[PDB]
Amino acid sequence: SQQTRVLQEKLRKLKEAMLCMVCCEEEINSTFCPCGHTVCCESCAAQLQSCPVCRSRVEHVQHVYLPTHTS
Amino acid sequence: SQQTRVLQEKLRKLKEAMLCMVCCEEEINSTFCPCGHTVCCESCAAQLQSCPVCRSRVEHVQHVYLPTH
Ligand SMILES: [Zn+2]
Ligand SMILES: [Zn+2]
Ligand SMILES: [Zn+2]
Ligand SMILES: [Zn+2]
Repeated sequence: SQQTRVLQEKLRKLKEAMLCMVCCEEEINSTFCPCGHTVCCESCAAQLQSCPVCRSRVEHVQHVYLPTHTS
Repeated sequence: SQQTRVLQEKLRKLKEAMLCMVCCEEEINSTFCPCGHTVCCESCAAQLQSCPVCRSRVEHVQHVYLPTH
């Protein structure tokens, strides 16, 4: 039904919000510290000097284990 | 259809996986450091001296800003 299409779209959008903002291919699993923005996979987060969201200096990257992880 | 019920269940399970594993009421927004388990809201994470997943000592809690919030 049309209701099925609406639910498919909500699911797709939620799952797309879980992917890296830089490569769009791998799941987000890394946090820039101390700002806390958690928007990148480990590879893309590794060479950034400043946060791509708020421009704060990245002192270090903290790996995150999220219950939503499926890759 | 039956597919509408199947999609409703998938959406419910994904939304539940984004909720605090302790209180089941608020969104996950906190990481236990240094282990990295990110399974609690800020109120439950403030009250735990040990990680509820791996039992490692919590040295500090890091707030996380997730695009899904
Ligand atoms: Zn990436
Ligand atoms: Zn930031
Ligand atoms: Zn909680
Ligand atoms: Zn842990």
